[PDB]
Amino acid sequence: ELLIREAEPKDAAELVAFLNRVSLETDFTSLDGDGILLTSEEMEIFLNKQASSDNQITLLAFLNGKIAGIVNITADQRKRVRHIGDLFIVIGKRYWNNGLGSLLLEEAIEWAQASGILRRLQLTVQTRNQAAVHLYQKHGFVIEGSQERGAYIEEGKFIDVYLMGKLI
Amino acid sequence: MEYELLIREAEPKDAAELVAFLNRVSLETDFTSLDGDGILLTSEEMEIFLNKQASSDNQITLLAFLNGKIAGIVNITADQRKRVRHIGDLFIVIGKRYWNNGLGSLLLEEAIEWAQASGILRRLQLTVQTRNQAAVHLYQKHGFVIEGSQERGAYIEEGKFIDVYLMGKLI
Ligand SMILES: CC(=O)SCCNC(=O)CCNC(=O)[C@H](O)C(C)(C)COP(=O)(O)OP(=O)(O)OC[C@H]1O[C@@H](n2cnc3c(N)ncnc32)[C@H](O)[C@@H]1OP(=O)(O)O
Ligand SMILES: CC(=O)SCCNC(=O)CCNC(=O)[C@H](O)C(C)(C)COP(=O)(O)OP(=O)(O)OC[C@H]1O[C@@H](n2cnc3c(N)ncnc32)[C@H](O)[C@@H]1OP(=O)(O)O
Repeated sequence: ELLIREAEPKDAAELVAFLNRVSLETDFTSLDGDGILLTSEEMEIFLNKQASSDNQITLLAFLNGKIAGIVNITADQRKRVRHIGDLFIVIGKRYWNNGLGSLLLEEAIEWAQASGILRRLQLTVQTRNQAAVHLYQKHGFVIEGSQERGAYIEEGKFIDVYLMGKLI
Repeated sequence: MEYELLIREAEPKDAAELVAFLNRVSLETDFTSLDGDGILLTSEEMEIFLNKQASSDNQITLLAFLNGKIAGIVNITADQRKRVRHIGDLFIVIGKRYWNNGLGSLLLEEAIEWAQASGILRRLQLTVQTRNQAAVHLYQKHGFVIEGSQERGAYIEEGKFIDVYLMGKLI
């Protein structure tokens, strides 16, 4: 049983818990053992901001009533760049490779298309993170550049990232 | 041929003049995310930003005063998580009136030297509109290479999307 819907402030405590869990599952994102470093009350503030924002959104995936994944679009408000959404997605490791990430990413893209503001979606992905690269390409993201020392892992060493975007 | 030059780290006391300068340059070009709305920060809010930059070991704001007035700024910004703590996002702007006299280069080099000495930053980066060739040139001169380009990186002229270069330097 799977529901995908937009985050509500009542999800804050459980979202913080989810993000601290996934922070310990991999080193593919900026999240590390220090976790999300946000209180449930800070996260409420965040989720309210996202919900009222015309060019930003947090969508949550629930598996039998518990959050199993999140996709985030954030965006700057200045007119130069307000049409650009920066994407972030993470799925609980035990649920990988069952299509949740594609489901969530497709919902995000649909929302972004409907927004009327967002005309570009983008992100940075570690080149070694081939699952992410493949998923993003599958949904029409292209590799737009590659950057040396785009990330630091394992207490020394530096690794490369790709930049990826999709026009909408 | 006569002038007075000071280059130094910004202090909270500079807040009002720095707000004034950033509002000035935001009206001179549409080459950066600055626009006619201006910097959108009061002198009081800038004073906070400026305390943080001075108090942070992987960030900095450097000012150039020409004849006692701010003529240019270089800004290094950075996240604090260890995944990305070594990456400084660079921003430079010079008053149009003072372009092509070497001021941009002096500031860029000072910023690079600080970044090198910090012991934390191992990469500098920015994005630059592909049409902003003065900027593309200035950065190449100081060892930045083009790592990519992004369609719709910027929106101008109420309806025109344009491309940006991703540019980077290892330090
Ligand atoms: C800024 C950001 O978005 S953060 C970067 C992305 N997030 C992360 O890296 C966090 C950790 N990882 C995750 O949360 C997940 O593994 C995600 C988000 C990458 C993928 O979530 P999932 O729900 O597993 O995705 P889903 O099942 O829809 O699809 C995975 C696809 O990758 C493929 N895949 C899995 N592992 C690999 C691999 N090592 N190499 C290539 N492809 C792979 C699968 O075959 C599948 O493709 P298909 O549908 O064509 O078969
Ligand atoms: C993220 C960011 O940094 S923002 C992007 C940069 N900032 C901006 O676009 C804001 C508006 N522009 C400016 O502030 C300035 O014009 C800057 C910062 C780009 C340059 O600063 P200046 O003080 O003019 O730089 P400086 O005089 O040291 O060097 C200018 C160089 O570009 C050259 N130049 C000037 N116009 C052009 C052009 N159209 N095409 C190519 N080169 C040019 C000059 O010849 C000189 O190069 P050289 O010394 O090798 O001959």
